[PDB]
Amino acid sequence: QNPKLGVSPIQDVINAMTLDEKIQLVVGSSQGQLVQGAAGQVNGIERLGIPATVVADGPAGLRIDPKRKNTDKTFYCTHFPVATVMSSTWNKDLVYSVGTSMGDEVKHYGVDVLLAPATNIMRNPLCGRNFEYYSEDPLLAGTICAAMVNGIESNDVGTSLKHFALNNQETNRTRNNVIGNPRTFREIYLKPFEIVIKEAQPWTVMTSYNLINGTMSSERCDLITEILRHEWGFKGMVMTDWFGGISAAAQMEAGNDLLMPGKADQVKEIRKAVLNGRLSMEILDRNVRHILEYIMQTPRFKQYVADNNPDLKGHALVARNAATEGMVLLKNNKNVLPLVQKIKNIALFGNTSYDFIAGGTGSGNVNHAYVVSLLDGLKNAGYQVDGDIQKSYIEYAPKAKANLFIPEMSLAELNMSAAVKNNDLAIITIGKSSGEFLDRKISDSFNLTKEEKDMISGVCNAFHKAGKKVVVILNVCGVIETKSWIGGPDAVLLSWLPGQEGGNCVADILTGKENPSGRLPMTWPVSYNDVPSKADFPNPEVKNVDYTEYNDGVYVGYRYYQTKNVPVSFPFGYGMSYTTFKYGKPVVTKDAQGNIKVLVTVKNAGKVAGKEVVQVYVAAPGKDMDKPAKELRGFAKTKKLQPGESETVTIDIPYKNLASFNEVDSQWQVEAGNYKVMVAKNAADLKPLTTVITEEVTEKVRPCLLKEVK
Repeated sequence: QNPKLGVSPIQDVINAMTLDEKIQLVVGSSQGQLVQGAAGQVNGIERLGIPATVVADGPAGLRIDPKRKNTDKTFYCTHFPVATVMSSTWNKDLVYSVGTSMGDEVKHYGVDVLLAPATNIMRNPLCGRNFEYYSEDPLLAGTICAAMVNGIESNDVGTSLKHFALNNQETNRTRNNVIGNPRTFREIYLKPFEIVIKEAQPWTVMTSYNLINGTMSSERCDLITEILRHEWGFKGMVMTDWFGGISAAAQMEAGNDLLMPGKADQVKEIRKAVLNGRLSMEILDRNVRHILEYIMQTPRFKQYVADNNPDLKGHALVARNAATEGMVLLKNNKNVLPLVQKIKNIALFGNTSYDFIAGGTGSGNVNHAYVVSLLDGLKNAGYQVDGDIQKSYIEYAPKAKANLFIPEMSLAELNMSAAVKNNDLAIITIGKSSGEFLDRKISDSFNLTKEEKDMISGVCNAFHKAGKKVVVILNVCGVIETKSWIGGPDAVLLSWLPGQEGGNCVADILTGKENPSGRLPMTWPVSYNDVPSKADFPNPEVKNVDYTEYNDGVYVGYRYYQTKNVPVSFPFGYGMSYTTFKYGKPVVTKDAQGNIKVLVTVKNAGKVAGKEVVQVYVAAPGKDMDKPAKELRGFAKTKKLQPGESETVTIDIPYKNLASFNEVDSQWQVEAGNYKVMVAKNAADLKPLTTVITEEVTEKVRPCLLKEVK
């Protein structure tokens, strides 16, 4: 009898394979697939009861092919917001519930493992994939991402952080080299993955393209084997990004199991490797076994075959709440928001107010049916959109598309007098969207073009000379230049990329039914010259392309800003709500073991209801080593507190989370001396509620991630 998976001893199953069958497994494949589209697939050796599993593209939604031929019903996918909206809530329970509705699509439509979600650190705001990365803080990113995996892996469908390490730049990423000392990698760029591995236990882990100090990330042992499998306790499968990696031999020996998607040349190098006698069978057998442990739990092996009954109607409701709570109000002046009931005619400005953005382009882009543009979001909330300005913007785009991403429609064609003749208030929509492959340009992606500035001030002064107010809707995919033009507009809402349910979420924020309780996952600087990692990042308008150095140490997006008090447009975690909250006493019981457990009760006295993102920042003197000013060591988003309401919330900080890695001893450490704790609104708070503590083997590791030496 042929031994098969789930019955014969696992060891006896690998025996029955030959070198032909083994290499077929570790190198997957790709009209021609079981599910239409949806990116890669994994091979199956059928005689041993092994199916051919499927993997698709997220992370902003399951990506499958629309209806084509020989099918009865079209198949589409709910366009959820981007991973920055998820991070902008700070509500891991909320993100849990989205991965629930996200994973339901993954299972019902015939997928086994979705490529979700990348949780790399936001290092420089000029990165193309900043929308699919979560935050600049590892603790916020690593924790929110862990709950995202949980919601998708409670449906029994796999999850892969889309890029394992050091994919913070998108210039020559195929041959880019990151160079930095061990502590910079472990505390910062390895931390968000450390959390998700320990708790979420995702099935697969996708390695990145670039190198580390000289050796490829997908072909590095200490990274994939010592740090991943042996320190964090990873049990699943390690794959590569498609067509990623040089030597197929080093990938296998580094502990990288599966090669994706699969080419003819890979097999030939792996075929020659074992026959000549370089790649050992134990190495190949180790990689195959991780794939066997991987396939066992997939519903393809249990044969819950695709029924294609998603119920897309019910899942869409969840996204509207995730985007709404994930929207952050950047400035409210004279309490102009929420819009009062008197506003009924509204003038709509911005090309992207009618071609409204939902999510980033390229691989993250998903198949949606309808896009709730802003033009329609104000039509479900009852408001009347201006007939003339809607006529000017709808008809302008064809001419501009005809001749040589799109320059803003100038105010010359639009009737400036008619805007104050019928409409009560005006809205602006600044639309930016950077693709994954091409990095952000200074001219338009960060700074605003002059086609935007002359619409900002031109609309502002003309309306402010009518007593009226103007609100800017930042439909952007990341940080932009703000300080120059921010003063004019009275209200500025930051919608990020709200997915398909776009205008409805902006409508609820404007009408006042919902309360934007979103906080910033990143720090917006004044201008681009404030960024410390700017010196260590290329200019998309040879260093920082072929090789890259990390001289900023532990301090990244906001750690540098706090220790050195750099001016910034909006600090980390800054956010506003219509009601104003008040805090409870800062008293934390000191655990007998040594860890820290903080309690607090927020007090709300506001007309409308809202939610409070309690944030705990802990400081460090740094007598042993240079230390960041204040690193978040816990957070808490409360319930929907009513007028005159108050609920206690819990925030715990383990003693391990009060540790920091040391280069010399190749180990983590907690520095002794007088230490400081805080509970604040935003990261850059002058006056937070402090409770001082006296901090007295946390983790001993081998010297991984060093710098090469001849």
